[PDB]
Amino acid sequence: MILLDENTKAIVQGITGRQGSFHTKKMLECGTKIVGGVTPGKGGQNVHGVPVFDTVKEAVKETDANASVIFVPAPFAKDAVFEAIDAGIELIVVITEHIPVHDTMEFVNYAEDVGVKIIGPNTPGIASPKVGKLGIIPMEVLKEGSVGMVSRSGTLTYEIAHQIKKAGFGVSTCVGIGGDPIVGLRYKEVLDLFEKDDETEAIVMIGEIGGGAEEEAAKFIEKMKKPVIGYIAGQGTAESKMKALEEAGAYVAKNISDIPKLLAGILG
Repeated sequence: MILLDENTKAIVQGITGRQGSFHTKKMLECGTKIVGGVTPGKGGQNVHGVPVFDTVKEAVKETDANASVIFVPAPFAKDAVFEAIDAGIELIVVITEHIPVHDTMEFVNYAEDVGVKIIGPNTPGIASPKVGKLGIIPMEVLKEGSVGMVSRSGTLTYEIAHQIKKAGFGVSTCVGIGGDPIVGLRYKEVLDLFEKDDETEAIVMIGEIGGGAEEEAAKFIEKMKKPVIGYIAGQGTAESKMKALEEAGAYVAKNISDIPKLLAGILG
Protein backbone atom coordinates (compact mmCIF):
# COMPACT_ATOMS: atom_id res chain seq x y z
CA MET A 1 0.00 0.00 0.00
CA ILE A 2 2.60 2.53 -1.10
CA LEU A 3 2.78 5.03 -3.94
CA LEU A 4 5.69 7.45 -4.06
CA ASP A 5 8.03 7.40 -1.06
CA GLU A 6 11.66 7.37 0.10
CA ASN A 7 12.14 3.80 -1.16
CA THR A 8 11.02 4.65 -4.67
CA LYS A 9 13.66 4.09 -7.36
CA ALA A 10 12.23 5.00 -10.74
CA ILE A 11 13.03 4.61 -14.39
CA VAL A 12 11.75 6.78 -17.22
CA GLN A 13 10.52 4.93 -20.33
CA GLY A 14 10.87 7.20 -23.37
CA ILE A 15 13.62 9.15 -21.61
CA THR A 16 15.35 10.27 -24.83
CA GLY A 17 12.21 11.82 -26.32
CA ARG A 18 11.65 15.57 -26.06
CA GLN A 19 8.97 15.35 -23.35
CA GLY A 20 10.70 12.54 -21.49
CA SER A 21 14.05 14.31 -21.47
CA PHE A 22 12.64 17.63 -20.31
CA HIS A 23 10.52 16.14 -17.57
CA THR A 24 13.39 13.94 -16.45
CA LYS A 25 15.32 17.19 -15.87
CA LYS A 26 12.46 18.64 -13.82
CA MET A 27 11.99 15.41 -11.85
CA LEU A 28 15.68 15.39 -10.98
CA GLU A 29 15.50 19.06 -9.95
CA CYS A 30 12.91 18.36 -7.25
CA GLY A 31 14.94 15.47 -5.87
CA THR A 32 13.26 12.50 -7.51
CA LYS A 33 15.26 9.29 -7.35
CA ILE A 34 15.41 8.54 -11.08
CA VAL A 35 17.84 5.62 -11.38
CA GLY A 36 17.59 4.93 -15.09
CA GLY A 37 15.91 5.44 -18.44
CA VAL A 38 14.83 3.16 -21.26
CA THR A 39 14.99 3.70 -25.01
CA PRO A 40 15.73 0.89 -27.49
CA GLY A 41 19.05 1.48 -29.22
CA LYS A 42 20.21 4.16 -26.78
CA GLY A 43 21.66 1.75 -24.23
CA GLY A 44 24.82 3.03 -22.56
CA GLN A 45 23.96 6.69 -23.11
CA ASN A 46 22.75 9.12 -20.47
CA VAL A 47 20.11 11.82 -20.26
CA HIS A 48 20.81 14.57 -17.75
CA GLY A 49 23.15 12.12 -16.02
CA VAL A 50 20.63 9.28 -15.89
CA PRO A 51 21.92 6.04 -17.47
CA VAL A 52 19.93 4.75 -20.45
CA PHE A 53 19.24 1.04 -21.05
CA ASP A 54 17.81 -0.67 -24.13
CA THR A 55 15.14 -2.50 -22.14
CA VAL A 56 13.31 -2.36 -18.82
CA LYS A 57 14.64 -5.79 -17.85
CA GLU A 58 18.23 -4.54 -18.18
CA ALA A 59 17.40 -1.36 -16.30
CA VAL A 60 15.75 -3.21 -13.41
CA LYS A 61 18.71 -5.57 -13.23
CA GLU A 62 21.34 -2.89 -12.70
CA THR A 63 19.22 -0.51 -10.62
CA ASP A 64 16.52 -2.49 -8.78
CA ALA A 65 13.99 0.10 -9.96
CA ASN A 66 10.50 -0.42 -8.49
CA ALA A 67 8.64 2.34 -10.35
CA SER A 68 8.36 3.67 -13.88
CA VAL A 69 6.99 6.77 -15.55
CA ILE A 70 6.08 6.34 -19.18
CA PHE A 71 6.31 9.06 -21.85
CA VAL A 72 6.31 6.65 -24.85
CA PRO A 73 4.16 7.77 -27.85
CA ALA A 74 0.61 6.39 -27.93
CA PRO A 75 1.14 3.72 -30.60
CA PHE A 76 3.88 2.11 -28.50
CA ALA A 77 2.68 2.80 -24.96
CA LYS A 78 0.86 -0.49 -24.42
CA ASP A 79 4.01 -2.49 -25.16
CA ALA A 80 5.97 -0.24 -22.82
CA VAL A 81 3.50 -0.86 -19.97
CA PHE A 82 3.56 -4.64 -20.58
CA GLU A 83 7.38 -4.44 -20.57
CA ALA A 84 7.32 -2.75 -17.16
CA ILE A 85 4.75 -5.23 -15.82
CA ASP A 86 6.71 -8.23 -17.24
CA ALA A 87 9.82 -6.89 -15.46
CA GLY A 88 8.27 -6.76 -12.00
CA ILE A 89 7.78 -3.00 -11.63
CA GLU A 90 5.09 -2.29 -9.03
CA LEU A 91 4.19 1.35 -9.72
CA ILE A 92 3.69 2.46 -13.32
CA VAL A 93 2.71 6.05 -14.10
CA VAL A 94 1.47 6.41 -17.69
CA ILE A 95 1.63 10.05 -18.81
CA THR A 96 0.89 9.40 -22.46
CA GLU A 97 -2.32 10.78 -23.97
CA HIS A 98 -4.44 9.28 -26.74
CA ILE A 99 -3.54 5.65 -26.12
CA PRO A 100 -6.16 3.55 -27.96
CA VAL A 101 -8.69 2.49 -25.33
CA HIS A 102 -8.41 -1.19 -26.19
CA ASP A 103 -4.65 -0.93 -25.54
CA THR A 104 -5.27 0.64 -22.16
CA MET A 105 -7.89 -1.94 -21.29
CA GLU A 106 -5.28 -4.63 -21.98
CA PHE A 107 -2.58 -3.26 -19.69
CA VAL A 108 -5.00 -2.16 -16.97
CA ASN A 109 -6.42 -5.72 -16.92
CA TYR A 110 -2.97 -7.35 -16.82
CA ALA A 111 -1.78 -5.00 -14.07
CA GLU A 112 -4.80 -5.47 -11.81
CA ASP A 113 -4.50 -9.26 -11.93
CA VAL A 114 -0.78 -9.10 -11.08
CA GLY A 115 -1.35 -6.53 -8.31
CA VAL A 116 0.60 -3.73 -10.01
CA LYS A 117 -0.48 -0.10 -9.57
CA ILE A 118 -1.22 1.78 -12.81
CA ILE A 119 -1.64 5.55 -12.50
CA GLY A 120 -3.26 6.91 -15.64
CA PRO A 121 -3.07 6.93 -18.57
CA ASN A 122 -3.51 10.59 -19.60
CA THR A 123 -2.45 11.79 -16.17
CA PRO A 124 0.07 14.40 -15.01
CA GLY A 125 1.10 11.69 -12.57
CA ILE A 126 2.00 11.81 -8.90
CA ALA A 127 3.88 14.38 -6.82
CA SER A 128 5.10 14.19 -3.23
CA PRO A 129 7.21 17.29 -2.33
CA LYS A 130 9.20 15.37 0.26
CA VAL A 131 10.64 12.94 -2.30
CA GLY A 132 9.95 14.31 -5.79
CA LYS A 133 7.47 13.46 -8.53
CA LEU A 134 6.73 10.94 -11.27
CA GLY A 135 5.30 12.92 -14.12
CA ILE A 136 4.73 16.54 -15.06
CA ILE A 137 3.01 18.14 -12.06
CA PRO A 138 4.38 21.71 -11.53
CA MET A 139 6.19 21.68 -8.19
CA GLU A 140 5.89 25.46 -8.06
CA VAL A 141 2.31 25.12 -6.76
CA LEU A 142 3.16 22.61 -4.00
CA LYS A 143 5.14 22.72 -0.79
CA GLU A 144 5.75 19.96 1.77
CA GLY A 145 2.77 19.34 4.01
CA SER A 146 -0.01 17.03 5.13
CA VAL A 147 -2.75 17.54 2.56
CA GLY A 148 -3.35 14.63 0.19
CA MET A 149 -4.90 15.57 -3.15
CA VAL A 150 -6.59 13.31 -5.70
CA SER A 151 -8.09 14.51 -8.97
CA ARG A 152 -8.91 13.41 -12.52
CA SER A 153 -8.36 16.82 -14.13
CA GLY A 154 -5.36 18.82 -15.24
CA THR A 155 -5.28 22.60 -14.94
CA LEU A 156 -8.00 22.73 -12.28
CA THR A 157 -5.84 20.67 -9.93
CA TYR A 158 -3.04 23.20 -10.18
CA GLU A 159 -5.37 26.17 -9.69
CA ILE A 160 -6.60 24.49 -6.52
CA ALA A 161 -3.13 23.44 -5.42
CA HIS A 162 -2.04 27.06 -5.95
CA GLN A 163 -4.81 28.41 -3.72
CA ILE A 164 -3.99 25.78 -1.07
CA LYS A 165 -0.31 26.71 -1.02
CA LYS A 166 -1.04 30.47 -1.08
CA ALA A 167 -3.20 29.94 2.01
CA GLY A 168 -0.22 28.34 3.74
CA PHE A 169 -0.87 24.61 3.46
CA GLY A 170 1.45 21.88 2.21
CA VAL A 171 0.80 18.65 0.32
CA SER A 172 1.77 15.10 1.21
CA THR A 173 0.95 13.47 -2.13
CA CYS A 174 -0.97 14.80 -5.12
CA VAL A 175 -2.27 12.11 -7.51
CA GLY A 176 -4.00 12.46 -10.83
CA ILE A 177 -5.97 9.34 -11.72
CA GLY A 178 -6.12 10.24 -15.40
CA GLY A 179 -8.71 11.62 -17.79
CA ASP A 180 -9.33 8.65 -20.05
CA PRO A 181 -12.46 6.44 -19.97
CA ILE A 182 -10.46 3.47 -18.67
CA VAL A 183 -7.72 4.15 -16.14
CA GLY A 184 -5.87 2.27 -13.41
CA LEU A 185 -6.18 3.34 -9.79
CA ARG A 186 -9.46 5.14 -9.08
CA TYR A 187 -10.53 7.51 -6.28
CA LYS A 188 -11.19 4.64 -3.88
CA GLU A 189 -7.73 3.13 -4.23
CA VAL A 190 -6.03 6.50 -3.80
CA LEU A 191 -8.22 7.36 -0.78
CA ASP A 192 -7.35 4.00 0.79
CA LEU A 193 -3.66 4.73 0.22
CA PHE A 194 -4.14 8.20 1.80
CA GLU A 195 -5.82 6.55 4.80
CA LYS A 196 -2.70 4.44 5.39
CA ASP A 197 -0.26 7.28 4.66
CA ASP A 198 1.07 8.79 7.88
CA GLU A 199 2.15 11.90 5.96
CA THR A 200 -1.49 12.60 5.07
CA GLU A 201 -3.75 14.27 7.66
CA ALA A 202 -6.52 15.64 5.45
CA ILE A 203 -7.68 14.91 1.91
CA VAL A 204 -8.84 17.21 -0.87
CA MET A 205 -10.79 15.24 -3.48
CA ILE A 206 -11.33 17.12 -6.73
CA GLY A 207 -13.94 16.00 -9.22
CA GLU A 208 -16.10 17.41 -11.98
CA ILE A 209 -19.32 16.65 -13.79
CA GLY A 210 -19.69 13.41 -15.71
CA GLY A 211 -19.01 9.80 -14.87
CA GLY A 212 -19.69 8.08 -11.58
CA ALA A 213 -16.18 7.94 -10.16
CA GLU A 214 -16.92 10.36 -7.32
CA GLU A 215 -20.17 8.57 -6.51
CA GLU A 216 -18.39 5.23 -6.27
CA ALA A 217 -15.71 6.64 -3.96
CA ALA A 218 -18.40 8.08 -1.67
CA LYS A 219 -19.07 4.55 -0.39
CA PHE A 220 -15.49 4.29 0.83
CA ILE A 221 -15.43 7.79 2.32
CA GLU A 222 -18.16 6.72 4.71
CA LYS A 223 -15.72 4.55 6.63
CA MET A 224 -12.62 6.72 6.38
CA LYS A 225 -10.99 8.04 9.52
CA LYS A 226 -9.27 11.02 7.87
CA PRO A 227 -11.26 14.17 6.95
CA VAL A 228 -12.17 14.62 3.30
CA ILE A 229 -12.90 17.94 1.59
CA GLY A 230 -14.71 17.53 -1.71
CA TYR A 231 -14.80 19.99 -4.61
CA ILE A 232 -16.68 19.42 -7.85
CA ALA A 233 -15.97 21.64 -10.84
CA GLY A 234 -18.69 22.69 -13.27
CA GLN A 235 -21.48 23.58 -10.83
CA GLY A 236 -23.58 12.55 -13.10
CA THR A 237 -24.25 16.22 -12.35
CA ALA A 238 -22.18 18.43 -10.03
CA GLU A 239 -25.11 18.55 -7.60
CA SER A 240 -25.47 14.76 -7.64
CA LYS A 241 -21.79 14.37 -6.77
CA MET A 242 -21.82 17.03 -4.05
CA LYS A 243 -24.87 15.35 -2.44
CA ALA A 244 -23.29 11.91 -2.50
CA LEU A 245 -20.10 13.29 -0.96
CA GLU A 246 -21.92 15.25 1.73
CA GLU A 247 -24.05 12.26 2.69
CA ALA A 248 -20.87 10.18 2.96
CA GLY A 249 -19.36 12.57 5.49
CA ALA A 250 -17.09 14.62 3.26
CA TYR A 251 -17.01 18.39 3.75
CA VAL A 252 -18.10 19.99 0.48
CA ALA A 253 -16.39 23.15 -0.71
CA LYS A 254 -18.80 25.17 -2.83
CA ASN A 255 -16.06 27.39 -4.23
CA ILE A 256 -12.34 26.80 -4.48
CA SER A 257 -11.90 29.58 -1.89
CA ASP A 258 -13.70 27.35 0.63
CA ILE A 259 -11.02 24.68 0.48
CA PRO A 260 -8.36 26.62 2.40
CA LYS A 261 -11.00 27.77 4.93
CA LEU A 262 -11.96 24.17 5.67
CA LEU A 263 -8.29 23.13 5.87
CA ALA A 264 -7.70 25.90 8.42
CA GLY A 265 -10.54 24.50 10.50
CA ILE A 266 -9.29 20.92 10.19
CA LEU A 267 -5.51 21.42 10.41
CA GLY A 268 -5.36 24.81 12.12
